[PDB]
Amino acid sequence: SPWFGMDIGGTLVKLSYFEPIDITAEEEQEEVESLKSIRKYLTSNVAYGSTGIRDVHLELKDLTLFGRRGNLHFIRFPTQDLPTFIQMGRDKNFTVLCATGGGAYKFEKDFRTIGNLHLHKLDELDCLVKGLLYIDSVSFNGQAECYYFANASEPERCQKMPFNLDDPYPLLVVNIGSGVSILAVHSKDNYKRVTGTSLGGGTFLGLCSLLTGCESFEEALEMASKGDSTQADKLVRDIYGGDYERFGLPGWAVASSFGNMIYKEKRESVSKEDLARATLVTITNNIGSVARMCAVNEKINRVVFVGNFLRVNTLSMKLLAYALDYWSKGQLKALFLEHEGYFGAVGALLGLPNF
Amino acid sequence: SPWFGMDIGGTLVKLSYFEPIDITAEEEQEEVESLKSIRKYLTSNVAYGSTGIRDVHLELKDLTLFGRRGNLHFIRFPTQDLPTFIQMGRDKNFTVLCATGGGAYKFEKDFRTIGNLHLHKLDELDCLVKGLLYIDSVSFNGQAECYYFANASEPERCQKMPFNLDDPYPLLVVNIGSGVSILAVHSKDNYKRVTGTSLGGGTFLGLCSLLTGCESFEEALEMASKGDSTQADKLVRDIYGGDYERFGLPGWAVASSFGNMIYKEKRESVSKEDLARATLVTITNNIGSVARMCAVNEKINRVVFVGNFLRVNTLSMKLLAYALDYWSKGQLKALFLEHEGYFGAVGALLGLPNF
Ligand SMILES: Nc1ncnc2c1ncn2[C@@H]1O[C@H](COP(=O)(O)OP(=O)(O)NP(=O)(O)O)[C@@H](O)[C@H]1O
Ligand SMILES: Nc1ncnc2c1ncn2[C@@H]1O[C@H](COP(=O)(O)OP(=O)(O)NP(=O)(O)O)[C@@H](O)[C@H]1O
Ligand SMILES: O=C(Cc1ccc(C2CC2)cc1F)N1CCN(c2nc3ncc(F)cc3o2)CC1
Ligand SMILES: O=C(Cc1ccc(C2CC2)cc1F)N1CCN(c2nc3ncc(F)cc3o2)CC1
Ligand SMILES: [Mg+2]
Ligand SMILES: [Mg+2]
Repeated sequence: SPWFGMDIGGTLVKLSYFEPIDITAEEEQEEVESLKSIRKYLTSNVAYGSTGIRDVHLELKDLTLFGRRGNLHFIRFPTQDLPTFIQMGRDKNFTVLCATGGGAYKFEKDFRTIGNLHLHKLDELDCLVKGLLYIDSVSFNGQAECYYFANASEPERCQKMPFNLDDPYPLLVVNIGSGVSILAVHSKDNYKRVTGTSLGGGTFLGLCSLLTGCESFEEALEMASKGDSTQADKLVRDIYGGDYERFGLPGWAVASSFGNMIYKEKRESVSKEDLARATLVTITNNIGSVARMCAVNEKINRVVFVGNFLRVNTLSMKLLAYALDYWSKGQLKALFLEHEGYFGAVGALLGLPNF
Repeated sequence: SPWFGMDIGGTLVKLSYFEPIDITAEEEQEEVESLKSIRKYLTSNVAYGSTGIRDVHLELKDLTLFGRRGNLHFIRFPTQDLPTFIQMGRDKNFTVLCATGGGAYKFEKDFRTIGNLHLHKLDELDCLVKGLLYIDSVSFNGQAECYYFANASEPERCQKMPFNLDDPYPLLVVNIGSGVSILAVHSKDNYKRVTGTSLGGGTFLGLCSLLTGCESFEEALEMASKGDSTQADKLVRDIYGGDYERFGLPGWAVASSFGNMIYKEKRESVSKEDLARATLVTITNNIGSVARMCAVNEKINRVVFVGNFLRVNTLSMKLLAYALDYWSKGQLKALFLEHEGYFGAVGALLGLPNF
C-alpha cells in the first residue's frame, strides 16, 4: 500500500504522501501498474484536477520513515471535492487509510465504497500533536520548522527568525481552521483541548465573501492588503478623543469592530478593501486575545499558531506577533510553523504501524 | 443647580436626573423660570425632540438622595445628537455637570461653550461600580435590581428570578457597550479593568446593518428573532456528522460562525433574518466565552452583564444564561440588572458632593 495520511477538515482535505526513493530493481518489478501510475501522477504534477495543489516548497526530502528513505509530500484540496477524490479511487482500485479530522467520521461510509479499503479513524488531538512534534524533530530540510517575528513592534526591523523547540513543553497550540481549537501540551503524552472559539478562518472567509463578493481566500487577502480597517472600526480615539491612559489603552486600539458601520453615511463610503481588512483584523485580534487568556490560565508562555488561516497570510501573522507581545507586556511569544496546515495529516500517517 | 449625572458613550448618552418632590412653598418661589421650565419639560414628556427617550419604567420613586426626597429619572439619546443637547443648553442658560464616559473628555470643550458651566470628568470605572452598588442597595422600588434566568436549559421552565447582591464581592462585571469592558470588583474600593474585547454591541449593529440593511438596533433584533443562525453558521455536526464526544462538544455547538457562507449557493439562499440572528449569536457567544475565561482567571463565579446591548434583548440574555451555565458545567452564573445601561450616569451623579 502507498503510505498516506489524511486530515479531512470542514474546509480543506490535507494529505501527506511518502514517496519512496530507495526502490530496488526487484521492488520496481513487483510493483502494480496502478501504483506506478499513482506515484507518477502525484510526483509529476503540482496541480491535481481543477482544485488539488501540491505544496512543493514544503516537501521534506530524503526522510527516513518506517525504515525506508523517501520524500514527504504535502497536498491539499477542498473538502467539497472529496467525492471526486473518492471516485478517482474507485476507478483505479484500492490500501489502509489512516484518516483524522471531522471528515474521517462524516465520510467513513464513503471511503468504504472503495472495495477492501480499511479506514482507521485517528484522534485529531493525537495526530496534531504527534505530527507537530515529528516535523520539528526531523527539521525542515535542515532548517528550523518553528519561527517567530523578531522586533514585531518596529516594521523596519520586524523579520522572520528561527525558534528552537527541542524542549517543547509546555506549549499552547492555537489551531485556526474553520473555527479555532486551543490545546495545552504538557508532555508527549499529556495534552488537552482547553477550549475553542467559533470565530476562525471560516468566519473571515464567510463574512468577507458576504461583505465584498470575493470568491476565494486569496482574493479576500488581496483586498485586505489594500484596505484601511479604521474606516469600519471605531478606535479608542474615536470615543475618547485620544488615549485612555487610566487603563493603558492606546488611542489606536480597536474599541468596537465594525463600530463605525452603525452610521449610514459611513457604510456608503467604505470600500470592499476596507471591509476585508476590518474582517481580517477583527478575527485575528479575537484569536490572539483568546490565546492570551488561555495562556495566562494554563501558565504557558509559548503560543504556537497552526492551521491554514495563516497560509500565505503574513498580515495576520505579523498582527498576532505584534499584538500578543504588546498586550502581554512581552510575557507571551507568538510562534509559527512552516508546515502549519499539515500536522494532522502527518500524525495520521505516523499511526500506520499500529495497523 | 439641577442634579444630573451624564455618561457620554460612543453610541448613547445616558442621563440620570433627580427630580425633587419635597419642594416647599418658599423654595418654589425662589426658583428660576428656566429651572421650572426644564423640570416641567423633563417630567411632562417621555420623548425629547426626535431622538431622546425617558425610560419611565426604570424610574425610582421617592428616593432619598443628598438629604432630599425625589424621583430618579433615566434618559437616553444618541451621542450623534449631543450638539442639539448642547445647543438647547445654550438657549436656556446654565450648573455643575458631573460627566463620565469617553465623551466627557472628547466633548469637554463643547460643554464649556455653556457659560460658567463647570464640567467635572469622573472616572468611568468609579462611576460604573459606584452606581451599580448604589442602585442595588436602594432596590428597584422595593424589588430586586439583580435577576437571573432560572433553569435556562429548559425553555418551558426558563424564567426570570431575583438574585440577592447584599454581599456583592467578588463580582465580574461585563459592560457590553460599543465594545466590551470586563471588570473585576473585589471590594467597594478594590476593582480593576481585567481586559476587554472589540466585539460588542457596535459590532452587532454595524455588521447587521451591512448584511441586512436594517436601520435601527430594534429592527436588527426583530430580524434576528425571525432568523435561523444555523443557515449561516457551520455546526459541529456539519463537520463531524454528529457530536464530537471525545472533547464533549455537542453537535449543535457552533464550530465556525458564518462558516457556511464560504459557499456561494448558501450565500444566495440565506435570508436577512438568518444573517441578523447569526450576527447576534456570534457576538453573544463570544462575549460569554470571554467572560467565562476571565471569571476562571479571576476566580470569580458571579458574572453580571450590563450595558445597552442587552436592552430589550431577551434573546442575547437567555443565550448568555444558558451558554454560561452549560460551558462552565454550572460553575458560573449569569446575572443581569434592571438598570444595566445607566450605572455610569448614576455614579457620576453620586460624585456631586465632591464639588
Ligand atoms: N485555498 C483555501 N481555500 C479555503 N480556505 C483557505 C484556503 N487557504 C487558506 N484558507 C484558510 O484556511 C481555513 C481552513 O484552514 P484548515 O486548517 O485547513 O481548516 P479545516 O481543517 O478544513 N477546518 P476544521 O474542521 O475546523 O479543522 C479557511 O477557513 C481559510 O480561512
Ligand atoms: N437605541 C439604540 N441605539 C443604538 N444602539 C442601541 C440602542 N439600544 C440598544 N443599543 C445597543 O447598545 C449598544 C450601546 O450600549 P451602551 O452601553 O449605551 O454603549 P456606549 O456607552 O454608548 N459605548 P462605550 O463608549 O463603548 O461605553 C449599541 O452598540 C447597541 O448594540
Ligand atoms: O479592551 C480592549 C478593547 C476595548 C473595548 C472597549 C473599550 C471602551 C471605550 C472604553 C475600549 C477598548 F480598548 N482591548 C484590550 C485587549 N485586546 C487584545 N488583547 C490581545 N491579546 C493578544 C492579541 F493577539 C490581540 C489582543 O487584543 C483588544 C483591545
Ligand atoms: O470550541 C468551541 C467551538 C469549536 C471550534 C472548532 C471546532 C472544530 C471542528 C473541530 C469545534 C468547536 F466546537 N466551543 C466551545 C467553547 N464555546 C463557548 N464557551 C462559552 N462560555 C460562555 C458562553 F456564554 C458561551 C460560550 O461558548 C464555543 C464553542
Ligand atoms: Mg482542521
Ligand atoms: Mg458606555
